[PDB]
Amino acid sequence: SPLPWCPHLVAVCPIPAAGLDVTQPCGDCGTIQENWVCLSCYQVYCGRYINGHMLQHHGNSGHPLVLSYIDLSAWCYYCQAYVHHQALLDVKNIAHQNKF
Ligand SMILES: Cn1c(=O)c(CCC(=O)O)nc2ccccc21
Ligand SMILES: [Zn+2]
Ligand SMILES: [Zn+2]
Ligand SMILES: [Zn+2]
Repeated sequence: SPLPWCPHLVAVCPIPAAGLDVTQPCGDCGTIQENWVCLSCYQVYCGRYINGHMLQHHGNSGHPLVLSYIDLSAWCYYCQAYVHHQALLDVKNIAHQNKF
């Protein structure tokens, strides 16, 4: 199971009214693969197995929690774990509707 809570959920920000585009490419390298969206600032960057731009974004912003456009899991870089909570249901659901 993911963690049912983490102390960084307070940094999850409201979903843009434009919604989410789960096919949006990495904002740095343009890859279509393994992208995540930041749940603070809603920038999209690639995963560790591509070019690691979301990890870079975490390092230079401190933003904690990111949502996968592959499986709609949410990862906290500080807690080094997946997290699921009601504060994440709306954003997951918007991504699920856009994806599927
Ligand atoms: C298991 N795991 C993850 O799922 C993620 C997702 C986010 C990313 O790819 O940037 N990052 C990790 C970063 C270090 C260690 C483990 C990690
Ligand atoms: Zn990238
Ligand atoms: Zn961010
Ligand atoms: Zn956390």
